[PDB]
Amino acid sequence: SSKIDFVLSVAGGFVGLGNVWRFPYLCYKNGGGAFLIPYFIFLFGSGLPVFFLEIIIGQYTSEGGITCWEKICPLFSGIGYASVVIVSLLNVYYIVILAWATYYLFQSFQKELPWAHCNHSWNTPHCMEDTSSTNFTSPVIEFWERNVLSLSPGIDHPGSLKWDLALCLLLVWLVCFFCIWKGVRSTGKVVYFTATFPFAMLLVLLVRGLTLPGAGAGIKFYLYPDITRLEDPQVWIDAGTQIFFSYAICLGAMTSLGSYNKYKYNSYRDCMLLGCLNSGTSFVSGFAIFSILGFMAQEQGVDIADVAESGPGLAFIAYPKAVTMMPLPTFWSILFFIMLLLLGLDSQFVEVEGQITSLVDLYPSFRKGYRREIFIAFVCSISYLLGLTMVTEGGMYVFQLFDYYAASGVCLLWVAFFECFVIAWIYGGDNLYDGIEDMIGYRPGPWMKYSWAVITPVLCVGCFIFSLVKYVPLTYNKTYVYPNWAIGLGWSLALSSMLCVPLVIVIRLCQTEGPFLVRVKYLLTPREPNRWAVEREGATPYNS
Ligand SMILES: [Cl-]
Repeated sequence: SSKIDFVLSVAGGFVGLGNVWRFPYLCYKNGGGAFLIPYFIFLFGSGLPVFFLEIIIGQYTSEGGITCWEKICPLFSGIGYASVVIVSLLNVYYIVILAWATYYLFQSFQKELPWAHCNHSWNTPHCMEDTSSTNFTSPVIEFWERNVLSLSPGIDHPGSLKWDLALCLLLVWLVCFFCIWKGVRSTGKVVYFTATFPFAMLLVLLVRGLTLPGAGAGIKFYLYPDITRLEDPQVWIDAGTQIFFSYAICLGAMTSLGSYNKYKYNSYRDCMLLGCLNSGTSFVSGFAIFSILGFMAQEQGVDIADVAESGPGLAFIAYPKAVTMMPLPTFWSILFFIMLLLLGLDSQFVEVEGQITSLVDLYPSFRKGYRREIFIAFVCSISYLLGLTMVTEGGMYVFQLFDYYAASGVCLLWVAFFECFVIAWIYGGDNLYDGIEDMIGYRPGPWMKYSWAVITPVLCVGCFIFSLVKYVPLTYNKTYVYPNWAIGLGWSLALSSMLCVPLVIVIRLCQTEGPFLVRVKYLLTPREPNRWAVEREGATPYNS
């Protein structure tokens, strides 16, 4: 009950599901240390500024993800809607990951781990024990492929959903619905098991990562950046996506959190601490993952680049292999699975609660008694239906598609650039300065102004231009080539969320009555000073 423990408990859970799952696979795909530089560049130039901006928006507007924009600038309020849609797409695969962990939980209660040996039913005759095996013939990899997912030849015929994954996803969705319906009262102490538990586990891995034989090669590879991959543009796209995924920005959840936060909240310290802790956690996770990969390369003899899958699910391949080497593998495996499940459940709770809060703030009584609860189910079950498409036999391809196009890609970058352009240019930097000064009692420095006005919008524009101009066909584990129609489907899924901005703009422009300048300025000016509209904003707000 000390001051330090209190100020630590005040700060929410810095650990995230993307830090333990998405960041390792992204770092392994991007080459290791070559990915660290763009990640740090985006965290310093764009991550923390956008995080602070969204926290300030939430704390000042005291509204959801959409109503805040209506209060700030109705013309671009459609942006908020798009964000909500993205959230849904996120869940479409996010909760699915939890089901996987759930299955591993039921596999963690045996004396002998299933991924330890090859002498099993689901393992193919090509399975070779570590005591060598190829990328697709390792015991843990064979287990993860042909016992949890049960991959298909391709996305042309996904087949029927697996009953095990279906039951796991159903149970997890029931837990998620009951946590909101009955309510969770153990939050005040849940940090004691959600905040301290992951980091310590990483320590148990880190001390083990340096202890694993043959891990020096993976560590030396991780500490060697490659300039040829830096010249390539996909690393920058992956870094910009991972920054937004880790900081949870561009999803409107941080806006709802700031709205729920008190008015006299010093957001600068929170933003700085969260950024530093996320950077440190990502560095430690990458170090441990590459140590594990070096150990696996030494044990199997294959090249470090060809050790495991260069795609989603790298955690379920890397962590059990390291736990098997640890003494008493059952205990550490159960601890890691419980920690991962709790982190993912907390992230899903936050995202779903933010989305429901935004949709209930936009449409009234769509939050009156039972009306607030039933709608929740109307979301969850529907998502569960989409979750079915991900729990199919060849559902990993649809999972990769939704991860690359639906909830990531050009969509998040476009939405973030538009938010920054509306706040800095349309709304005004001086207005935001005065708002922050009235809120927290201090005026931010010129660095935040230059980042919100020039650095972040131009950086996002360049990133999205590099993404659109130079595009590579999506592949799965560098072995399966997605069909031509799959690329079009992914682009259509991305454009469905991207086009939400101009459509609402045109709708509001046609909705407002009056001259053209009046029609535009009634949507540009906030709803609060809606007495008479200055048809031409002077050069003073724009240049300054
Ligand atoms: Cl990250």
